[PDB]
Amino acid sequence: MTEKEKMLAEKWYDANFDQTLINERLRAKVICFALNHTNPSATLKRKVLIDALFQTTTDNVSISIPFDTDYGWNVKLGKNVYVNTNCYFMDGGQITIGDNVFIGPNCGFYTATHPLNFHHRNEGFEKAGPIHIGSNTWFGGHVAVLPGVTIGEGSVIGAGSVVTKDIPPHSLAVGNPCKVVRKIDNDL
Amino acid sequence: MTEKEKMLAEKWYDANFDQTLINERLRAKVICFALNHTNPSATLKRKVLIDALFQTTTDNVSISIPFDTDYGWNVKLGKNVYVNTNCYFMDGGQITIGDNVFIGPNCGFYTATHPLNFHHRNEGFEKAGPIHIGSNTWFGGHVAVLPGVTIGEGSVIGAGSVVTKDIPPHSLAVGNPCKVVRKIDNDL
Amino acid sequence: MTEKEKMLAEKWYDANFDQTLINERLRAKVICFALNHTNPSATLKRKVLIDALFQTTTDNVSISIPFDTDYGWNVKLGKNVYVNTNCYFMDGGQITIGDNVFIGPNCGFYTATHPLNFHHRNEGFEKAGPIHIGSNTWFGGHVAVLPGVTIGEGSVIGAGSVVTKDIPPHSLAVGNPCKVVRKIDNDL
Amino acid sequence: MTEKEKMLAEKWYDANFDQTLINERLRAKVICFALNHTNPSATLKRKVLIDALFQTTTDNVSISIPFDTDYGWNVKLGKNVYVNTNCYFMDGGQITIGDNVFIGPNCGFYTATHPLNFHHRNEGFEKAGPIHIGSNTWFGGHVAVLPGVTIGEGSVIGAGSVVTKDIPPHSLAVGNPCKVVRKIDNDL
Amino acid sequence: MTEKEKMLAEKWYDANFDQTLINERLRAKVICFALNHTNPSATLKRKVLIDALFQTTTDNVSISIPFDTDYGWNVKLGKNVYVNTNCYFMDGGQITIGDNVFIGPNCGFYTATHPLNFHHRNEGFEKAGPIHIGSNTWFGGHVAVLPGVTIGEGSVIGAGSVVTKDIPPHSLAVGNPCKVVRKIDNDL
Amino acid sequence: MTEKEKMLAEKWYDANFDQTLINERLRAKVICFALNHTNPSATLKRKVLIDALFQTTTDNVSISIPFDTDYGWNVKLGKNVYVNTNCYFMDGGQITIGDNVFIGPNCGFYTATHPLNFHHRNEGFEKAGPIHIGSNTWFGGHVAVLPGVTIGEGSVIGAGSVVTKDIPPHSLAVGNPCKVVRKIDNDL
Amino acid sequence: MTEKEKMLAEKWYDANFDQTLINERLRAKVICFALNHTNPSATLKRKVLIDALFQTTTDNVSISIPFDTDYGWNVKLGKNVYVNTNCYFMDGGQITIGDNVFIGPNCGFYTATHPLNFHHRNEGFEKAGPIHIGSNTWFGGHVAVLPGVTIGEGSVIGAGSVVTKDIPPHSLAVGNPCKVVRKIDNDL
Amino acid sequence: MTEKEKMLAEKWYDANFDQTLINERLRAKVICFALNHTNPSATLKRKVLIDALFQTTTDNVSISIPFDTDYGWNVKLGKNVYVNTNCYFMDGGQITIGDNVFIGPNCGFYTATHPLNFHHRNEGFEKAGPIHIGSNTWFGGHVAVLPGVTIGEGSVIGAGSVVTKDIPPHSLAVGNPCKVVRKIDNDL
Amino acid sequence: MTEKEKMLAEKWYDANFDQTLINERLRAKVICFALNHTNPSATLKRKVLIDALFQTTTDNVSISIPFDTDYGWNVKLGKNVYVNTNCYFMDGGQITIGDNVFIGPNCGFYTATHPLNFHHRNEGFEKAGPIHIGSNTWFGGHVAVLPGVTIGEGSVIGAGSVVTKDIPPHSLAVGNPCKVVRKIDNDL
Amino acid sequence: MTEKEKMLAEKWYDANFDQTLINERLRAKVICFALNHTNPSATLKRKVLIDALFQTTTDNVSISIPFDTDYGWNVKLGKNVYVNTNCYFMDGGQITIGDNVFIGPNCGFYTATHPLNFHHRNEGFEKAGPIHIGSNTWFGGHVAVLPGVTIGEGSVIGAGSVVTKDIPPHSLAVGNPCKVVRKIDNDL
Repeated sequence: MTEKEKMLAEKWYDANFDQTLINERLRAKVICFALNHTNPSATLKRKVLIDALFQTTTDNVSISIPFDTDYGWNVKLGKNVYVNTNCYFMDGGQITIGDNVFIGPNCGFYTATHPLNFHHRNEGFEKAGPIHIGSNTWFGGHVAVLPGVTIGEGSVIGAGSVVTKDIPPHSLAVGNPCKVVRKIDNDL
Repeated sequence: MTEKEKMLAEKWYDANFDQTLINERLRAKVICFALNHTNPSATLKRKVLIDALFQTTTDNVSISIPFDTDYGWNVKLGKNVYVNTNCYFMDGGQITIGDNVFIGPNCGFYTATHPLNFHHRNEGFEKAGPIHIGSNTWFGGHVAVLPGVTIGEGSVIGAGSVVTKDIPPHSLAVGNPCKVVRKIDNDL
Repeated sequence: MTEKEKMLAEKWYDANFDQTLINERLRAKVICFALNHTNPSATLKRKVLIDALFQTTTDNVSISIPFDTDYGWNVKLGKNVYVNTNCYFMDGGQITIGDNVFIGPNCGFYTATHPLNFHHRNEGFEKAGPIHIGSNTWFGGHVAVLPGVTIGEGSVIGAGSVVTKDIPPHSLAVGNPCKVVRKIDNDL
Repeated sequence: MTEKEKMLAEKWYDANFDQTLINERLRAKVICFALNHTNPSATLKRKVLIDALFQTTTDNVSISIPFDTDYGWNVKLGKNVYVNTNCYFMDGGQITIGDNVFIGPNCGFYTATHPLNFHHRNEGFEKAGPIHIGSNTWFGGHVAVLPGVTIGEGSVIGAGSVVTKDIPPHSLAVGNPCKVVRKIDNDL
Repeated sequence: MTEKEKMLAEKWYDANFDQTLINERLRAKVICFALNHTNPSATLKRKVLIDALFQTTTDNVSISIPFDTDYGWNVKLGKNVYVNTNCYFMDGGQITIGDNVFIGPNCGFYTATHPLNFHHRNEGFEKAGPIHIGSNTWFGGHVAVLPGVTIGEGSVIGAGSVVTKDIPPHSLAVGNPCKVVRKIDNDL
Repeated sequence: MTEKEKMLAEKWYDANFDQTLINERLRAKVICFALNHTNPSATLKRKVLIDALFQTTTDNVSISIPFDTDYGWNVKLGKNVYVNTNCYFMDGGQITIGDNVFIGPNCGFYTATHPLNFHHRNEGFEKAGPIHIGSNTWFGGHVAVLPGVTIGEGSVIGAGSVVTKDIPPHSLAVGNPCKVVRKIDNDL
Repeated sequence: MTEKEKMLAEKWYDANFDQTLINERLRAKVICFALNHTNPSATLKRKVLIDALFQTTTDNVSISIPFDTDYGWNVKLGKNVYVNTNCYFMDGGQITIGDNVFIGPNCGFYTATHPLNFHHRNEGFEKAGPIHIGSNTWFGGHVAVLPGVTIGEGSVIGAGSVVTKDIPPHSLAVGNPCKVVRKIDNDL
Repeated sequence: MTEKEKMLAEKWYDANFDQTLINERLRAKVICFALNHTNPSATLKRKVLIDALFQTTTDNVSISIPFDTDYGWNVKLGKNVYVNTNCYFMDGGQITIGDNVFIGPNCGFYTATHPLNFHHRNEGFEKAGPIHIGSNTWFGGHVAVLPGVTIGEGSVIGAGSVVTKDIPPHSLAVGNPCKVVRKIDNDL
Repeated sequence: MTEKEKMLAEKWYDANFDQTLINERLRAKVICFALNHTNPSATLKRKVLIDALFQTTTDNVSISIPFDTDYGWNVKLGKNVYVNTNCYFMDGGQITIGDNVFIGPNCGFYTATHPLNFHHRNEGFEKAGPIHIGSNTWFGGHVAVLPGVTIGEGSVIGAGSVVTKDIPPHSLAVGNPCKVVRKIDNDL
Repeated sequence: MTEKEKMLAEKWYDANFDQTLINERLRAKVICFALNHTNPSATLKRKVLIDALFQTTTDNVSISIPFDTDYGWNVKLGKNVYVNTNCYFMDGGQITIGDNVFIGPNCGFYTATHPLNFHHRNEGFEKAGPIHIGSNTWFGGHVAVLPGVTIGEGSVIGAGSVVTKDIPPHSLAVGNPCKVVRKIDNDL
């Protein structure tokens, strides 16, 4: 297996020293750099860059600059996704985002796990844990989501939350560590 | 009422789809973009841009780049306001800042409330809750202040705090959620 | 004593109004600005800028843009130091980082203490508390480290932690405030 | 009193050598320079610059480049003010312009008086005489308005006029020196 | 009729709010802007721009920058037309210029008439009065020519003149208002 | 004699078609163009350009952009000469300016005479008439000075004046044509 | 149905006046423009642009500039596709290209059919006929392929051919109109 | 006669060495160069350039870049003329194009005839043969039209055709050499 | 033998994967790119680039942009060679061009032969067949010349020709495939 | 004979006023200027420029910027020629350099002789004396080589030498004037 294949299979992979992965990360860094230095009124250029980054034709995916991602193509997006300033989608592990998702400023979605043992970590090994973001969700600013976490559809994450564990659908959750407060009635 | 009028009246308003508001947000994004890409040694240009952003003649308002705001004109500033790197003044709801205020890096002042119900939220409705920052205050880095919050004059907010409720004057407060530790003696 | 000398001696110093310090901070801001606006594929230019910022010849110190520091020369680095996006090394107080250190995105290492009393603080006085980062350490994203803090070699700091007190070697620690969870076995 | 204060009080002030005034004039010159070198199709940038120059949020204030002003913030504007090419608002003395005002090309509104005695003039002293421009007015091209002059609402100033004395409302006036020709019936 | 058609027919037209006219004025402003920011030694580029502005292949039409016109295509030029610095051909009403014409600096040829009644004027109505400039003419600097004026072939207009009425051929005329002084003998 | 020699001798010369003169006019146009497109805060560059234009080391000659001159080297300047926006020193005929001279905006100093007879004028002949500006003088805006005119030391010229004839020293003069009003007492 | 849907269904569609299609064509024109003005040694940037144009992650798709396409996303590419200078993939109708395909310079793949009747054509209607290019094919320079044409795998098209009808697999074909010459033995 | 006059009279002319013609060709090359290097989304600039090239105010003349012409002013265009990529209008001999004309990519309209005898050809002589393109016509890609050719109104020219002889109205014609296939019924 | 040596010896060579050849092709692509993006009025720069491309000091070799070649140094040119727009000299096999040669627009001179068998072709093998162009020749636009072809001195190739076989001297030849029509009398 | 021919024949030639020579010197100055202002890490561009300057395909000719030459094409180079900073090859007279030659910084190779008599020299006459540099040579910094000088293969020239006379092979030579010290044994 290639290191990319191990990454996409939730296996330990040489994230730091594999050349194809370094190249793919460089591609995404370059696109982000371009995007982050494109005047917000250059609507067309921004759209092009976003589409190039995610390698898809986006439908109302609004990215407020700056933005960062590791691969870009490993971020699966729905329609009507609003990303506020300075978010980071660390997508070694696939980041799946549904439709109608509001992401606050300074949010970080982290899929990388390093070994706790420094000997293994120093060799550059990582293990990617996918993040699933349900449709119809809202994240306050300053939220961090850890590897392997699922946030259920219709849920609300309060500002400053550190989401270490799965959040059920239609739930209001806040804190460090993030804990469910109550359920939300999502009906007329 | 226009959507701007509803915003400034603490009423639900169509933040996402109203054209005048979109235009005003674009104006501020452009100014921020210019400022954020102006060499720190270009003192004059920076001063001009800051003044243009806040639509006022500032008196020792130091902004360490990058900086973000939604409207700019809805940030009311005193003299001697020191803003460290990567702050965001989300000012749908007026953000009032007193004199002699120290704002640490990565601070977010959020005035936007979204509906909890995804149906209403998906339509783009928001409600703005003003933030009042007293004079003679100090915020550590990584602080988030939520909508409608008042931080009393002479108070100190510890790094990483998530300010969900009002903080009385001359108080030291820290945590997520931010809680008063003790009162400060602000005398010679 | 000059204000620089007082700063480097853990004494109260006029951080805000001393001209040499203002000049040194401006030097570092300019270098950061250059670096932050250098295309990630311009490997050589980036290396040059990093070396200029830290006033040393770095050995595998990887800085993911953007980056900020106050002085740069007061950041002492080991080899194999990986700094992810949007970190800030507020280095009035020396920041010492060992070898083989992984720093997550949105981390802030803050060495500045301001007086609690607004009268003294408003005059611009600060006191610098050095930060010591042991070799073989890993910081998750969104971590804030406060002045005077030591993080022991071989330790792991969880995402979102606010490190207010010293962390012993070979320890896993998380939270706001950051507390030791368990010890790590760092052996084959 | 500062020299700015003397200027704004219709007193003799050191216009030429006072540093704050020199700085404020430089600010305005820089903004004008930017504006004058902004492509007319860059609608947004132009709007921003105009607003920055006058330190207000303009409402249909159209400025045909080039434009000049001394301070900018001392020009008080109504809505629907149309300024044709190469006008100069010399605003040491406040220039107040009403709503629905048409200003022809090559117009100069001069508020500065110098001493007649060269000894006093050579020292740089000036005295500012405000200009009041009523709403619903029209100026032909090549008009000069002298310090302290009031032009009444609903009035028309013919091309080439040199307005040395006050013009009553609803008047047609022309010449060097500018003299009333007749009254205008401003009714349906 | 379109507003352009009314303009070209000497009828009242909505000069200020008609989109085609706004677009044509913008076209000309852009060309002027380009021309005005083209180095005088870039002979070829200047020639191209002038030709584009007037929508004709000029024959020794020398334009000393800066220059302004409203439409450009409504300026009909002969050969050997020398235009000195900062002239404005306000050409809503056709401006016809003969061969061998010397135009001094700061000259304005104004074809726009506004209503005297502010109610009508505020709606943006104008009426265009063509200007006819005979061949073999010379204008001193600072001359303003009003709407509908004809200046006869072989005539000389003194600096500072305000030409309110028709000037017969082979005449020397000066003043505000411009009056014939004497006839010129234009023979060997 | 060369055409330059005839120009400097008050003789008829081929101003329009002589190559050396065309080249010298082009040199000055280029310098003016550079100056006019130099940011006002670029103090050093501006000083250099002004000095290059006038081919002298100026002493407090302040030029407010834009500025124009035909040759530049034929403008003889004293110290402390303040030139406001959009002036033109048409210097075929030497323009001599004393010390402590205030020149208002939109002033034109014209030394060129053309033949009245179009046959001679069309051939490009001109005759240069020097302008002498005494020390300790003040010109309002919109002033035109004609060829061969002398304005006496200590004199004041009102805005909009068209100076066709010599003005004695210590005189206040205004109008079109410019006429002496009274004498000025220039004593303590 | 939208006009895009009609296009992709081989139905008559308003190619010329539909806004979404105009926008998609503009997107592709912009990307091509960028690519065509990117230095050939900027390997990374070129790769990014190509991928953005075709909305896929290409595998050894080499594009020799200049290049043109109408939509880009309607070009389906295999691996190892070599496109020489100045090709045009007019892709209203899907253009499917296999693996190991050599495309000579100045080739045009045209999928658009216009009505023969000028009345219908003038309204902007078109009908898209897909082009299928088999794997292991080679096109000489100056080849035009018409709408709806299939070129079989392993086939060779001679320079200058005008391919009006389907070409069977493993065939050598040349001419205007393109006709099969012989079959190719594609074995060791 | 000038060489331009001989060109426009269908006479042999010194196309290669005449300076006025070289200059006119250079003018057009420069405009084409500008146009060809203008971003397709710069609608206004493109319109300006096209109009400058053809020395007319175009009505829905769409030029897909790149484009080339020899003189530009010798291309007479109707309204609604659609020119696809990389066309060349070699217009020594007038090229007249009607209304509602569709021109495919890579088309060349050649009006230049060279002498067959190399001695005469080497001297640079050419003879221009006008091309007439009827209204309501459609050209496929890769078409070449030779000097003196007339293509009748309502006709369709197949891709790759080499039009050596006149094509009657309402005709479908294809081939090298281009021959009529059938007549087109251009009725409802 | 190196792959370059095999290429220059008419042997099968690894055109696609040999690094020296890839580098030489990249050199030429870069020069072409520079040339193709050099303003036609930059005579000197163009001359320099052409000379650099062909690695010779050209004598009246006029290249109308754009232009392409594979190596450049393998194009041997005589004096007075006129190359119109968008030509491609695919020079793996030497392209020898005599004196006084007129090359029309969109001409392609192709020296590369690929294997017919896809297995061999897919490996990147090619065989170069030199093209010889006699002196005193003229090519119409849209001509393609195939590998190994010789076109005799004094010959004329009609527009759209596909030259598959050798053309004798002093011949008029046209068509696809190109066939001799008649001989030319090249005498006075 | 042309002046170039006289130059290349060791005859007196009008170096200063001959137009072809002035043009050739300008070509080389332009290339040097480009090279001298090309970033040293732009390996490809530098190689291209060097090759263009010397009009040859160099083999390991390393030029450390800045560099100067008069013609460039009159410098004949071997392989492995290392030129350190700020050298000048004044090549009116051919400069022949062998293989494996080390040239120190600030070296000047001067082939121009001027007449001693100022009358002849002032007319611009020069006589070119070729310089021959043997293979396997080494020049220290600050060396000047005079016209007509031959430096034998295997020789070493000490820093600061002024080489007025021929140096035999395998010799160590130093001084002003340069004199042989000893012979070098160039064997294993």
